[PDB]
This record gives sequence, structure tokens and C-alpha cells, in this order.
Amino acid sequence: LTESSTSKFVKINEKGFSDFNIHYNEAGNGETVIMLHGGGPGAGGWSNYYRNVGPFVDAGYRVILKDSPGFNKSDAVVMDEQRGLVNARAVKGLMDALDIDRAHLVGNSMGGATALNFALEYPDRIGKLILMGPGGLGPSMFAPMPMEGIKLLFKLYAEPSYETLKQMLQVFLYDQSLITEELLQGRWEAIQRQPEHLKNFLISAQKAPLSTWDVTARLGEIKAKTFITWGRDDRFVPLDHGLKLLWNIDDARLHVFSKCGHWAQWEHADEFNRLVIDFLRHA
Amino acid sequence: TALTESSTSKFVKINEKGFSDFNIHYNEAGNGETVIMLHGGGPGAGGWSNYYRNVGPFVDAGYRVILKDSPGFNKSDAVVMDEQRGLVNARAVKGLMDALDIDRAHLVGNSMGGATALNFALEYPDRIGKLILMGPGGLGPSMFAPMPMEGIKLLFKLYAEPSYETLKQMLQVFLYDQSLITEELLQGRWEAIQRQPEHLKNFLISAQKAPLSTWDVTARLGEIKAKTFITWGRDDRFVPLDHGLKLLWNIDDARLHVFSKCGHWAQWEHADEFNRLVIDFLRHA
Amino acid sequence: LTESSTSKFVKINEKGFSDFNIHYNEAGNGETVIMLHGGGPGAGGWSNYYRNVGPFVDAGYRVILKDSPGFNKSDAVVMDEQRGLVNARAVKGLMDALDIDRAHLVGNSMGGATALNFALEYPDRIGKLILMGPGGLGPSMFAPMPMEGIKLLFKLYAEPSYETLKQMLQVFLYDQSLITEELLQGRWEAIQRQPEHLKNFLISAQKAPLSTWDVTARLGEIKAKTFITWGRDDRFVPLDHGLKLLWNIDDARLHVFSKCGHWAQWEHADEFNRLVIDFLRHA
Amino acid sequence: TALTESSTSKFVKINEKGFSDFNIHYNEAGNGETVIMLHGGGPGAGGWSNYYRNVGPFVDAGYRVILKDSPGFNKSDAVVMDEQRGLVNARAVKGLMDALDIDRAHLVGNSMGGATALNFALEYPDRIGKLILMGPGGLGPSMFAPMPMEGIKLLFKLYAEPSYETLKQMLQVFLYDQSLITEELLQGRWEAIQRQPEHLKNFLISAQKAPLSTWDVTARLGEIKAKTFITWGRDDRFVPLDHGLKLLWNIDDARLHVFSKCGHWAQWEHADEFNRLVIDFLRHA
Repeated sequence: LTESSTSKFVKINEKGFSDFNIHYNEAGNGETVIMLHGGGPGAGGWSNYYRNVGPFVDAGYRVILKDSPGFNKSDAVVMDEQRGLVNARAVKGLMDALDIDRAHLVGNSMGGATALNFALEYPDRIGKLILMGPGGLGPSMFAPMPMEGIKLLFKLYAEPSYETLKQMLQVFLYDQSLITEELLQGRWEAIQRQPEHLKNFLISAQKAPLSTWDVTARLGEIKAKTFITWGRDDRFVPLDHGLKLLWNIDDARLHVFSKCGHWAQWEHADEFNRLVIDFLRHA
Repeated sequence: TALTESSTSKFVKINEKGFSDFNIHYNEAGNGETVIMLHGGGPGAGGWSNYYRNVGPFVDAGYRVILKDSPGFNKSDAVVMDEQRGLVNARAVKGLMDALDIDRAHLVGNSMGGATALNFALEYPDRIGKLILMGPGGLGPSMFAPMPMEGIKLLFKLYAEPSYETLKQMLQVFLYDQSLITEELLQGRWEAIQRQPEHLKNFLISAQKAPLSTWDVTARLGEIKAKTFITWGRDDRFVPLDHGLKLLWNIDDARLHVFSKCGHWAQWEHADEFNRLVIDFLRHA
Repeated sequence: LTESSTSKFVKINEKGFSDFNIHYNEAGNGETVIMLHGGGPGAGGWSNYYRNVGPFVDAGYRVILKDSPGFNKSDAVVMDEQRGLVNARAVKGLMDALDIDRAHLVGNSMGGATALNFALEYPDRIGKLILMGPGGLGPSMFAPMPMEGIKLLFKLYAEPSYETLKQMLQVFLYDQSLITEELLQGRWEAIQRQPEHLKNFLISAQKAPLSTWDVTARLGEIKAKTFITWGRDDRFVPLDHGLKLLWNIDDARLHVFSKCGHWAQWEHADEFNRLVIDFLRHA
Repeated sequence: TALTESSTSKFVKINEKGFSDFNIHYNEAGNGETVIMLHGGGPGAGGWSNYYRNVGPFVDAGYRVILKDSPGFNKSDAVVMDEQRGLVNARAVKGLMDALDIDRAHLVGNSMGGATALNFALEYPDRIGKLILMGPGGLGPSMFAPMPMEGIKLLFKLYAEPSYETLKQMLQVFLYDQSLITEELLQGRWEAIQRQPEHLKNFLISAQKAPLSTWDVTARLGEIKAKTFITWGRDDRFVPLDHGLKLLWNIDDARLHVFSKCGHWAQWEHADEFNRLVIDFLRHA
């Protein structure tokens, strides 16, 4: 199982959304789990969830790694509203076009920002809500912000290089000698091959200061069943936010992996797969 | 054999470190990889009472399950302790393993039993498999919660003035959803208090000799090599939630799981999630 | 200096506010500091700030311990909106009638809920903002709620007795053998002499679940200069909230007394007087 | 005499515990009740550099102010330490008091100096007056912040590869408002690095012998009887804010003050508030 190889594109037409194409990787048959990737230079469905797609499939799942608008092999965009809203409107839209009643959502960081927005707007279109170190949520009660990884992320968006990209990924892992070439090079290329995307993301953050993403006062509204996951060592979104989530989502559980950076799903792939499949199978 | 409190009920004498032909009450079913479950420290606590919603599912998953009554609780022998209970309780757990020919056991510990499970991994690293913690005590001050917490000290009020009403108040504070309480649980804790009044009095004497602060093993948590699963009820009014980060940060190989809408007793109030999550951890972590 | 003795009443006429009288204690000349008391059975300006009034005056201040509506020797009321709003509308109204341009506000708990509401609505009518263990602010990230003291407070509102009142005050102090007769009996009497107030407060909490008080999403708006104080051992409002405050008020400082219950101003009167007078004189 | 870095500049030999005719650089003005100020642990730190915005106001308030250069920083003697620096630095503070006939001193400690101030109150309870802490290190893991924090380890990068640019990056991370930085502060830290290159190398050697974890005195905080004033910058990217609750909870008589919009250096970035608040505390607490 690979990329190319699960490679699938699809034109979508929701809200303010004339013929816009989304690339995404897909596989298996079943109940539908969509995986939403993080917000940083050269992030896709496949780079973010390439360690998870197989196990989740080997488990009776129809899995779609989504390329959210303005990312990897999707179609470039500039937004005037928070990418959480927009991005989600895009989801409600890949569903409709692939004709899909309900999905399970797994959302990393910006992904998690999306997944939450989707649950807010499209309450009847979502199965179970899995949040992994999700972005947006206001200030930490303990971390100075911008956090180290946000500062590295904007560094990378503004002046992209390979040296600065490694710098970034090392901050992204607890154990940084886990960095592989597959990971490094994959991202290095959605960067090379989609330069328009770096430029467009900053402009959008110009229109939409990342403080505009804050769903907090509206968290009381989420009816979906939520699993909040976090790496103990997240240098990118703060830990205490899993608690913010925990106390504000009617039906939530928190799990925190130790010795794990921002990406629980890649760095703690095994436990992550297990915990989530299991949550999906039985919660 | 059908699995009931009496059908599982057993006794063994232990002879570890100053225990000498000291009688341990426990409840045992299943066969194979051993899981010993260690109960909390309130009046009338016992293995069966803390863990009767967990024992069947753990046995059915292929474990041999031991619900041990610590020294000075329930049907075990009485004792006035002049040392911290977590360490004393951990010698007793070793003593029971020795007597029963058990080389290594996974530990599930609630509160005083989480304290006890921590000391056991510190003192006998070679006798432990996995370590499961469920709002353990023995962990010092909280960075947020004024102490003694509410639960604590309904606990102490109940030890000094045992009454049926204070017992109900205490148990309710253990729960997020107070209506889940049953008259039978209550009556079970109440019989255990009434039929062993000496344990309450010996508890208070023991605590004078060795206040709760002497149970704090924070400075040694870095020695724990057991793979660790810490669990907390979000709504625990007995031991503070930030202690689950304390463990998460201070033990080498830990992970933490918080259940929402859950008092102190996650294994009882969320038995089903708890059983499923801890069984998986045992099998695959 | 005493009660009676600073005793002053005054009819007020703001928003939905036909001739309503407020009792309040007053003294000295100067810049105006209004002190707003907490939300529990038999709480006034004088019982709450009787340890502070003298020092603050001895320091060149015109001090007014305000009886917020539906409390002590004021006029009973039932509210359909959060007492923070309402209570503040009352402030904007005692000012106008005593003809007062600007005030310094010190607000304990419900007081603090008020003081904050006043800063939100009447941004040009307030000097410096002193918050002491202020109420309302959403859920804690660490304390189970209702907190112990809230549960005792509602206990006392619903079935008032002297036994339950002592129970309550002991939870209110870190060191509870500091309880005096002046304190005990003062409260025991706004209880006896204002039974209508117990009844009316519950009804209001009926219309206005204390979760309606949450100013949080609007904290970015406060332009006043704020001093957040808390007792380390507050069993009534959570500690972590001084951090919520700290991170969301443009100009804030946090101070936390140790070995101190909910009432820093009474239990740590000396340091409290000093810290606040000093903040008032020089921040 | 006018109060300038050189007009205050002095040396004394100390002979405490294995220090023997070891030369301490310090900056001193004023007379009376003594306040000793203990600087942090980054490359090029010294008493004057950490505290030149505080010394005039403390002297003017009626204190005798001592800005001490710890062993192996700035103009003090060089040293490779095989023990934790906080304890070693605290013996040196005692040695300087002894040599100077000072019976008791109030301590203000920043970071490594907060660590140093803690050890000093533990080891010599009778030689301390009040204890003022300003984001002290020596306090173990954080319950929220991944470690090493950002600041830490620009600190270590700068110790191993001293450069003017990494120095600027480091100092900026110390600040909430990065533009408050001055070329003269920078140039002062840079001269101190260049003129005593051995201190950086001896620092890294010392830390190999005694990692930062050996500086953690959390288990003994309960012995501190000094009346304590802990202060933190909200925005400290060098030592974690939750450690200010750790102290607040674990020291008998403490209070905590957090300045908003403030990096690690509250005494510099909020000098004025800091000076006023710490002076009052000294006078009236």
C-alpha cells in the first residue's frame, strides 16, 4: 500500500466554493474515517497519517487522508476567515461529492481545528470526534505563545529551506533521531512543488490572525463523542489545552503519551492506532 | 465454579520483613498472568468492594486476578503501623506473592493501593510486570487543590466518627454522578466498618505515627522502570488531578488517561471503559 | 471608626432601575475606592471589608463599602440576568447619584464579577481594577465544580442555620481558629434580618445559573489596570482562574497569598492593605 | 561617591568548605541591612549585568546592596565544579559573608542564583533574613513545559558555540518585549563571554559532572523558614511558571507575584515594579 497508489482527486462545491479540487489518499471499505492534517509547511493527509492508514484499514475501515484546501496536491486558496471554518466547509464538501452520510474525524492540530469546526456546523454529519493536539484554542495558562514550534512554523513559511525544515521537525519529535528520509523528503517536496501555498498561507494568517480560530465559548455545543490525545512533550500546541477540551466537551476523554512530541500519530503510531481503533470500535 | 465474592474468597499467611504468620484475606479467580488489585484507604474498603466490577472481565480476558485486602482492612489481620502504609502494604504484597509462588504480578492500585503499588515497583522492581495507577495517593501537595481535599477529609471524619450518614456523604463525594450509588454498596462498606471497628481505630493511631506526608515517594519516581498506565477521574474530589501529570512527567515510561464525568473511582464509576482500556494496555503496551 | 457610624443610604436610578435604595458605609476624602462584597449568605460591604476600610482611609482615600442589591441593608430584588451585569448597573448608579466621575474598584468574588462587568460596560467610569478571588469565570481546569464552598454556600442559602454558617466560614479561612465573634455574629444577623434575601438569591440563580456569569470571551476588552489577588487555599473559587485573568487582561499582575482562604482581604488584611494601597498609589 | 559599575567594584577571598583563597568579585553600595543579589547562569552573566537596574533604588531605600559574581562567572575566580552549583554557589555566599563580617543577609536570587539562594536558606538558616526568588532553577520537571525549555537551551548552545548572534537570540528569548534590548547590554554580555572564555568551557565540564537534575532541592523545601517572596515573569521561556506554584505550595511562608508581559528577567524587564514590590516586602512583610 502506497503513494502514488491510493492517490485520488475530486472537485467540490460547498458554501462559497466553485469548482475546487481536493487530492486525498483512500483505501478500504467500511465506516468512514477522515484524517485532517496539521497546518505547517508541506503537510498533507499522507505525510501526517502514513503510519496509521494501514492499521486502520487492516481493521475494517474506509480511510481517507484529506488534503485540506491550499495544501499539498490540492488547489491553492487565500482565506479571509479562520482556516478551521473554511477547511471544514471543505469537508462537508468532499463528503457530499463522494456521497458520504457520516464520517469519523481524526484531526491533527489545524486538522483538529477543522474537525471541531465541522462538529459545530455539521453536527449531524459527524460520527466520533478524535482530536490530536488540535490548534487554535486561545492562550495557554502556562505556555508563553507563540510557542517554539509555531515560531519555527512561521519561520519556515516565510523563508523556506531544507535546513530550517529539519530544525522544525526535530522540534516536532520528542526523540529526534527517529527522523527518517521518507518523512523529511516528502515534506521537502510539497514545499518545492507548491510554493504558492507558503505565500498564500501567510496572507491568510494576515487576514485571519491565528487568534481568530478560538472555538472555546462554543465548545459547550459539541454533541459528538470525543477522544483528546496529546504528546506530553508538545512544543507546538499546549498540553493544558487537552484539559480545556476535557472540561468543555460534554463527552470527552483525555489521553497523553509520554516521550512524544506534537505528532502522537506518527511518533506513537502503535499505541495511537490501538487507542483510536479501539475508541472507534467500542466507545 | 461460579464467580462470587465467597466462591473466590481466600486466606494466606505472610512472613516478609516483620510480618510473621500474618493473615491476608484476598479474592481470587482465573489463571495465568497475574494481576493484583490494591484497594483504597477509606473506612470499610476491601478488594471485593473496590473491584467487584472489574474482576469478572479481567478473568475473562485470560488473567489470574487477585483482589487483596491490605493489612488492617476488611478481613485481613489488624495492625497498628508505625511506618508509612504504602511501604508496609507493599511488603505485604510481596509476602503474599512469595507464599503463593507468584514470581511477577501486574499491579492495579487505587489511592492507598496506588501508593502501595508505587512502593512495590520501587522496592521490588524484579517482581513487578506492568503498573496501573488509579488516582494514587502518596504524592505530596497539589499545585491547585487546597488540602486536605474534601474526600480526605470526610474520610478522616468517618474514621473518627463512624456513622452510616457520614459514610453515604463520603461515598457520594467519590462520585461524579451521585445517584449511581446503591444501598448494597453502602451496606457493604457499613458492614465492613461495623464488623471490624478496630481497623478504624488502628488506622487513626497509625496515621498519628506516620502522617500522609510520610507516604510521598515523589523523589524516587525516577527509579520506576515498569511500563505505567496512570488513570484519573476528571472530577476526583479525593486526590488531585495534577498529580496525574506529576506521574506522567516523573516516571520514565508512563501514559495518562482521564475519564470525564468521573469521580475518584474510575474503575467503578467507569468500570466498562476502565476494564477495556486497562485490559488492552496489559495485552499490547 | 464604626458601624453604625459610617452608615449611609441612597436611592438610585439606572437602566431598569426605578427608585431603589442602597445602603453602604463611607469615610475619608480623596480618590474614590469602591469595595464590592462576595455573593454568600449575609455578606455586606462592612462584614467583607471591615479590616481594610481604616487603613485605606488612613492613607488618603475616600472609601465606600457597597451593599450590592438584594444584600444586607439594601433593597431586595430578584434578577433574570447574571448578578454581575445587574450589580454593576447598580454601581454606575450609586456613582451618578453621589455624583462621582471615576472610581477605583475592589471586588471580592461576586464583587469581582461585578467589578469586571463594570469595566466592560462603563470603561470610562473606572480607575484601577482590583480583583480578589472573583466569581463566575467558567470551569476550572483542575477543580471539580461546584467547589466545596459553593456547595456550602447554596446549602446555607436553602437552609440557613448558625451551625451551617460556622461550617461555612471555617471552609472560608485557611486558619479557622481566626474566626472571631464580630465576624460570625455580623453575618448571622444580615441573615436573620434579611430572610427575603436568601429566598430571592436562589430564585435569581434559578433564572441565572452561575454559569451565566462567564465574562471570559470578552476579557480581551478590559482596558483598566488590574491587580488579581487570590488566597493559595481558596476552597470557593479556583486558583487557576487568577491565571485565566492574568493571560486575558491586557494589563494585569497576579499576587497569591499562602495560608489564606477565599478572603485574602480579611485573612491577610495587613499585606492586602499594603499591596493594594501601594498598587493604587504607584502602578 | 557616585554609584557606577567601577566605583562599586570589589574583591574578596573566601575560605569556606574547600574554597581556599578563592577570589570573589562583587559590586557594593549603601550601608545597613544587607541584600545580596545572585545572578543567573547564562554565558556572560555577572552581578552588575543582572542587577544594574535594581542596585540604585535598593541603596536609596536604605539597604547595603551586594551584587555578587558567583564562582566561575564574570570576574570571580574560575572553577570546574564536581557538585551541584546551587550548593557550591551557596557555600561561596557564606564564605563572602564570613570574610566581610556580615551576620545575616537578605537574598535575591535569579535562576542559578535562585537555586543558590534556596540552598543557602537550607544550609545556613541562621545566616538568612528574607528570601526573594525570581524564577529560580533547581526545581525539577515542569507539569506543563517540555524541557529543556527554549531559553535553556539557547543557553547551552551559547556555552558550547559562543557567538554574538546566538547571544542576541538567547537574550531576546529572555524578553517579552524583544525590542527593549540594547546594544550595550548585548556588548556587555559579549565582552564577558570573550574576556573569560574559560568560564564557558568550565561550565560545560561542570554540568557533565553534575547535571541540572542534581540541582533539584524540591524534597527539602519544607525546611525553609525564611519568609519568602517568589516572583515570575508570565512569559518566562527559560524556567517554567508552574514552578512558582511549586514554591508557593512547598515553602511554609511564601507569596507569589507574577508580572504580565514579562520574560524571565522581571528585575530588568519590569525593574521598576520589581524594585518597588521587593523593597516593600523587605520593609513590611
